[PDB]
Amino acid sequence: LVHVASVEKGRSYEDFQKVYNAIALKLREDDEYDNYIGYGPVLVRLAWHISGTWDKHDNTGGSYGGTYRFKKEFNDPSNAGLQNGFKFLEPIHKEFPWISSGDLFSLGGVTAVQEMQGPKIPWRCGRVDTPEDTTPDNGRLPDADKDAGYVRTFFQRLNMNDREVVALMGAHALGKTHLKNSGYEGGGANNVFTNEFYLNLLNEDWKLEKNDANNEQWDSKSGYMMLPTDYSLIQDPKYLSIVKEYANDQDKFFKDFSKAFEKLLENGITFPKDAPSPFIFKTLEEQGL
Ligand code: HEM
Ligand SMILES: Nc1ccnc(N)n1
Repeated sequence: LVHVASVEKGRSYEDFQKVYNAIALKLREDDEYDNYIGYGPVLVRLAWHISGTWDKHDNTGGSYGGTYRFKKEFNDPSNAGLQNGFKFLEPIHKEFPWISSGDLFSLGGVTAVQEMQGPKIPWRCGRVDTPEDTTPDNGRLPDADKDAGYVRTFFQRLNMNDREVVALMGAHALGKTHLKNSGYEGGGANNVFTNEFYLNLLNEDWKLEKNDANNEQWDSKSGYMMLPTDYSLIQDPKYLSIVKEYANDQDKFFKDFSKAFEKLLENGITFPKDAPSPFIFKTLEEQGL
C-alpha cells in the first residue's frame, strides 16, 4: 500500500506560508481558549494523533489520508478534546479550501510548535484525502497507564527508536491533561515550547496519587504532572540517559524534536524524487506580522 505525495495543483511555498500565517494569526487572536493556554498545544496533539494511527507493517493509518475528518476517527475515545482543534482549523480550511485535510492538520502542528517558540519543523505538502473506508479503526493510539516497556514496544509500530520517543514526549511540557477527556487532570498552562518536561521530571518531587477519575498519576506541589508513561522515562535506564541529555541541552532537544516530529508527520508517505524540498516557514515574528 503506497501513498504518493501529490502537490496541490499549482501551489508553492508561498501558498503554504499564507496558510501558516492564517493559523498563526488565529492562534494569536483566539487567546482565551482553555483558560488562556490558547490552541497551540491542542493543535500539536491533533497533528500527532492523526499521524500516530500509522502502522509500518501495512501502511495503514498515518497523516496522508486526512481520515480524522470521518466520524469513526473523530469519535475515537483516544481523540476526545481534539474536536476543539478541528473547529479552530475550520475557518482556515474555508479560506484555503484547496489544501488537503492531512496537509492542514499536520501544518497546524508545525505552525503551533513554531509560534510557541519551538524549533523550525520542515514540512512537505502533498497528502491526498482518501475515502471513508480507509479510516483506521480506534485503538491505535497509546494508553497512558502503562510502563516503559509498553511505550518502547508501542513506538516500534511507528518506527521510532528510544531517542525519537524521548524527544517526541518533550511535547508534554505543553498544555494540560483534562479529566473529562482522558481521565487525567492537570499540568499547568504552559504554551511556550521548551525542554522543561525533562527538567521537571528530574528536579521535581513527585508523588504517585489518585485523581478524581480513580487513575494514578504523578503530581508535584509546584503544579506539574506526569502520566505514568511520562514517568516511565525516568524509571527505565536507557530513557533516563536521554532525559538527562535533553535536560542539559536545549539546542539538542530542539534539533532532535524537529527531526522526529517531521518524521512522525511524514510516516507512510512516498515523496517522488522531483517533489519540492521541505518548506521551512517563517514565523509571524520573523515576518514582522
Ligand atoms: C506514550 C505516548 C503518549 C501518551 C500515552 C499520551 C497521552 C496523553 C494524554 C492522556 C493527554 C491528555 C489529553 C487530555 O486530557 O486533553 C495528552 C496531552 C497532550 N499530548 Fe500526549 N501522549 C503521548 C505522546 C504524545 C506525543 C508523541 C505528542 C506530540 C509530539 C503529544 C502531545 C501532547 C500535547 C501537546 C498534549 C496537550 C494537549 C492539550 O493541552 O489540550 N503526546 N497526551
Ligand atoms: N504530563 C503532561 C502531558 C501534557 N501536558 C502536560 N502539561 N503534562
